[PDB]
Amino acid sequence: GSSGSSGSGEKPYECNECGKAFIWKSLLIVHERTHAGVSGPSSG
Ligand SMILES: [Zn+2]
Repeated sequence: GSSGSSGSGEKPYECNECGKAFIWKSLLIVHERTHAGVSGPSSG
């Protein structure tokens, strides 16, 4: 059972890459980009 009862998600927009949230569309656009080869292979 998940007795959490918490977690935001009342935004009309929500990134698809990560799943972030933004009350405005633009905010989501200028964000989605962040998922464009911003960093290299930080694992292995
Ligand atoms: Zn994102």
